[PDB]
Amino acid sequence: TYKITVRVYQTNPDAFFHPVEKTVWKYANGGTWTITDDQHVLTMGGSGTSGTLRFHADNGESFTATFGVHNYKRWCDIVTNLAADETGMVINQQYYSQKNREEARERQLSNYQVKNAKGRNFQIVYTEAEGNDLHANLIIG
Amino acid sequence: TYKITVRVYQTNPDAFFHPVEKTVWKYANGGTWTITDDQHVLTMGGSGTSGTLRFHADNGESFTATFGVHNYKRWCDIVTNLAADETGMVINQQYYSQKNREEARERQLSNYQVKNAKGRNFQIVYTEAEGNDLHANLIIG
Ligand SMILES: CC(=O)N[C@@H]1[C@@H](O)[C@H](O)[C@@H](CO)O[C@@H]1O
Ligand SMILES: CC(=O)N[C@@H]1[C@@H](O)[C@H](O)[C@@H](CO)O[C@@H]1O
Repeated sequence: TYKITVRVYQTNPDAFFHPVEKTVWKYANGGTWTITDDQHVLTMGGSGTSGTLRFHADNGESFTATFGVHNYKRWCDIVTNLAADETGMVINQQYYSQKNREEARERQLSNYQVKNAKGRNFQIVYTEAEGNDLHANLIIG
Repeated sequence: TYKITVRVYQTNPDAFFHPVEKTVWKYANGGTWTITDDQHVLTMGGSGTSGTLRFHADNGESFTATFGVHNYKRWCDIVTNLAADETGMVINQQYYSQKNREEARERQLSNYQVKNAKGRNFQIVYTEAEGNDLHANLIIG
């Protein structure tokens, strides 16, 4: 089993994001998104799968944060500027079919940040980046 | 916009189900799964999409409950006895690719029930079953 426990930090009162979708990819016997003490917990059956959280703000901004384990190490990626047909389940699957997404996954990043077209920054940092009980902060700018 | 507000009723203390995944299909400008007063709310950009909730009990049982709108009329379906590679996002997409699932959607049911292999009943009943503001009970036996 691998577990990724995500704490969401919102740093910027000019918006408020909330989770609108939580998906689990089918490899490695799948897994679950649960909630413990306000943290999003992705539990997976082994290495090689992942799960996507999609967040939406009132003003129409949105992003996906995806977390998983590739070759026994954590990975993460953020996709923003989402098209109206890019739901979380679309994004999640693309990590196993679309080359640019596959490559992002295979980099096994413990830390990644990117901005949307409005200039808002989004960041994932694993504070526990080793072993089977992984912990990450999702930091919204 | 179409909205489907879902109330979950668990009636049998021999199990406890909890939501482990919530997906939104890409058609009709997608949508969101939000929470209001312990109710799961699927808000969709128009007719022709859906979203899936997957529930797991710690005794191993699981199922998906899918809710959507097809040619302006609500639909629903439940899939039980899930394989370990049948996550909610796999199931949700099957309503637009796998014949038996497409047919279930096309039925435009205001209510649907099915039992799993252990004999547990699962039912969806739309108590507000017309118009753009739809309300459904998900009743676990
Ligand atoms: C602005 C934006 O969302 N860029 C994303 C990038 O962060 C991500 O690594 C990628 C591959 O999945 O596709 C996009 O380039
Ligand atoms: C036991 C069980 O899950 N049966 C289902 C049924 O509920 C359903 O509507 C369908 C089409 O999606 O697939 C399966 O036949």
